[PDB]
Amino acid sequence: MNLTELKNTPVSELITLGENMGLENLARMRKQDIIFAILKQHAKSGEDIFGDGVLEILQDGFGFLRSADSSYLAGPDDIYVSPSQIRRFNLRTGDTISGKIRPPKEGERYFALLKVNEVNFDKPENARNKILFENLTPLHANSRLRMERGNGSTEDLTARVLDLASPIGRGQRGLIVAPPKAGKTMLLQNIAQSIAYNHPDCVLMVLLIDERPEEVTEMQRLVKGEVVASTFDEPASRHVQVAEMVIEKAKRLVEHKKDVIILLDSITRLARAYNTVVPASGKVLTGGVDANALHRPKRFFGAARNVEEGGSLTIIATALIDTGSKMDEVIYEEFKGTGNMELHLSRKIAEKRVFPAIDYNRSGTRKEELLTTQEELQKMWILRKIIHPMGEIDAMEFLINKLAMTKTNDDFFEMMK
Amino acid sequence: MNLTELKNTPVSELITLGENMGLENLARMRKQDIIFAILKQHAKSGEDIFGDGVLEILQDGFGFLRSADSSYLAGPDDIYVSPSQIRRFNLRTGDTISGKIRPPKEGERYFALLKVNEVNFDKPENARNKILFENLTPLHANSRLRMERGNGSTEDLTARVLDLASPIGRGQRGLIVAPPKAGKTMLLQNIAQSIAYNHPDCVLMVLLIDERPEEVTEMQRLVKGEVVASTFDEPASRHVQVAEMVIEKAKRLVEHKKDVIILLDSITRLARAYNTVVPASGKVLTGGVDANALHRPKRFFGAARNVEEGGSLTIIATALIDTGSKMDEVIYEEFKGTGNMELHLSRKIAEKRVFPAIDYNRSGTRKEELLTTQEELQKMWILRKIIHPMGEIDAMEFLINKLAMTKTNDDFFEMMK
RNA sequence: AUGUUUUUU
Ligand SMILES: Nc1ncnc2c1ncn2[C@@H]1O[C@H](COP(=O)(O)OP(=O)(O)O)[C@@H](O)[C@H]1O
Ligand SMILES: Nc1ncnc2c1ncn2[C@@H]1O[C@H](COP(=O)(O)OP(=O)(O)O)[C@@H](O)[C@H]1O
Ligand code: BEF
Ligand code: BEF
Ligand SMILES: [Mg+2]
Ligand SMILES: [Mg+2]
Repeated sequence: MNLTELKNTPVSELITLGENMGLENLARMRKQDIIFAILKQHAKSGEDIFGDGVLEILQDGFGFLRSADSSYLAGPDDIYVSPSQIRRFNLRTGDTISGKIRPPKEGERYFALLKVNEVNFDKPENARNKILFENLTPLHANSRLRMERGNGSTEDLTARVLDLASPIGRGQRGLIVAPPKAGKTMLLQNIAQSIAYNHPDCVLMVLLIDERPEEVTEMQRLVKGEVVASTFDEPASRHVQVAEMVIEKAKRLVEHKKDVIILLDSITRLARAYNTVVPASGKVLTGGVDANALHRPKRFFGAARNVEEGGSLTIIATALIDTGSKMDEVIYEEFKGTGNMELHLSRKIAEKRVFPAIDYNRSGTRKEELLTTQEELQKMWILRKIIHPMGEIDAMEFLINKLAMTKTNDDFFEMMK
Repeated sequence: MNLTELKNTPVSELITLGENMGLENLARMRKQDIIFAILKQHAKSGEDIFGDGVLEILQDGFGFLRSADSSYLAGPDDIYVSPSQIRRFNLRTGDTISGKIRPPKEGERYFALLKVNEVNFDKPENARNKILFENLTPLHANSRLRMERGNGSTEDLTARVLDLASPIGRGQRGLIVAPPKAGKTMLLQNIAQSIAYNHPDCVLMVLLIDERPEEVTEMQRLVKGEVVASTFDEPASRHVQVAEMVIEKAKRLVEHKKDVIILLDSITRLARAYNTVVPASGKVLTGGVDANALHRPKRFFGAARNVEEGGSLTIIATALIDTGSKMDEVIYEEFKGTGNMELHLSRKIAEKRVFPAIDYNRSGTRKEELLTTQEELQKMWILRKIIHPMGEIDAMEFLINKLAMTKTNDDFFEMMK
């Protein structure tokens, strides 16, 4: 008796099971209400019920166990967590809790937690003694997260160009700067697919705030990982809540020496949401940005770091420029002094239908010698010195024509000499 | 005895009928008052009266049935809908209701609804069980909505250029960016005529907010569809109300697997209206735009989506640029990074009296391979690569001179090779 | 109202 197991079951089988259990007509009923009635009827027989979810401690002291399939939205099937157990096990926002639950009695509206069985997918004896995320020693990117497929596919050209322009390692904090209508969607899809193919052990999390739902359901059915999104039909409060829950879960996972990867596509939208939810202080800067509005996105971005004791946190955010709004322009570069990695995309190259439209000149990675060998770094330096004199479109055409001849970049580097 | 039937009748016949029924002199009376008196006299004999309209639920709990011929304006002949029936049939704003009505008794001012016969042009048993619009899975444009006439007319050149620049499919969410005095009116007229000619099965709705009455009555007598407009003589409150009613009706139609097409021509004017009706919060951004003013137009724009279960919602809005106001430059923009189709028009080409004055270079459609075949996409790519080096005016002249030689674009593509 | 917008290189 698990909550996620009943959530994955279809509607027809749940209706059939409820009709066999002998309850009210479930055809004219919601799936969540059907599951609730089935759990009630199964607990009336004396059997136990189990559930799971991410903890969201409220300001009063209690909390609930949000579900991932609903993008951490307030649902009727949330498991109530008393503050006594929180104080007894030192629980915090983001801790994954899995234990026995019971249906609400007369006068209650949510399931109660009796005994916790597993904390953060581990024993509670290992979670009671742990080092906080704020005390971990940061470090630079040491492990190399190669994005090249290696299967010789035609779509691998984007990953090869990305590796030649800006290699990505564990704990990297980069930025994907690109004007609208440049190809950010396809680039993010390719990055997510390459991460899921090359490094399936890492925890991939794609955050899409204030996006077109069709794109949400497309990304959810395309990438092999977790997708937490919030369409534009929701207020900025839900955006802030989702961002906080995601970053808290990422911190709790990193605290257990896990490799978390966050592919953010709405850093600008997140900053707009934070500027909308912040109370007015009577002081407005140039472009309509509050003085204390960028602090929360600043911390959300800076949360990414590489841990020496174990694990890492990678955050790749895509910033929006040339959107016609001065607020986004002020945000983007305020954040430019940030992202230890900038991958610029050119609109002029995208208009020529030359995919990918990557600005190789302005791209780059700091401390790239820690992720590449000596000969590889020398070859990349020679390639950059050869590409720099040529124009952007000409350099992109040259790179595409030279990478189409071979499958691996090593052969291209060997033929360049 | 139908309301719309009496509304379509002329004034002279209604006056004659009222004089034959033996009532007060109807020559010095309004047509609506004449219809009201005729309905009263016909109901005094014991016969039944029927009406219809779009439901507009008020904040208190009751509602009225607005009429389409009055642009959903508050009229004396609105049918009152009690909240009891709303609670009994789960009615919402936008549901088309058609049932028996009765004249108001002593102390009443509006017609009452006794029994509902048809809901959303369908049986109530099919409307009681339905999936909300917020739960439908979005998708990209799959079905091709070809705009080419095919009759070899001289006006078909605009549709041919539009198809070669940006093909339109079901569920598309585009933008027509053009400075003033460019030819937006003729272009919108041609688009509406091509939609009514090629795809007469789709529900066409043209929304004109804050425009001149002459243009309104011109569009109403030119296109073959529904025209809901609101001239500048009305406050922004009526603009917001009309936009809400139109989008709610569109959502209710899409919920019944219908293909709705909305040709918006005032996205900038709608954003200005929303910025005017929003209460001041003491925080003004660059250009005079409120922080929470663009949220409602953002949702109105993002409502457009393609449904996998059935139906679609297409919204083609025309944004205004270079109007001398910085608010529109932020308002029209901020919207640039939202849609997935931009059809730019050049003022320099319009000054040369070269119609249509379309910027073929900056135009385009994302995921265009889902609406065109392989050979068609290759021919469009070759045409774009040939047109790109030439200047805007030169490319437009070349395209016009090459399309004037033949009737179909297939012959042009075959002759280009 | 100052900042924002005006405003840019
Ligand atoms: N690698 C690519 N190959 C082919 N087309 C692409 C590629 N990247 C982008 N595009 C085209 O650009 C359009 C928009 O790209 P997108 O990633 O949505 O840009 P952004 O996210 O910056 O708005 C897509 O619909 C696609 O047709
Ligand atoms: N396809 C066309 N053919 C001929 N003249 C046109 C065409 N499109 C626009 N025009 C001219 O431009 C004028 C204004 O066009 P309009 O569509 O009103 O531009 P906008 O809507 O951008 O203000 C029209 O009065 C018309 O004379
Ligand atoms: F319009 Be893109 F997604 F920035
Ligand atoms: F003056 Be146009 F209608 F934009
Ligand atoms: Mg995008
Ligand atoms: Mg116009």
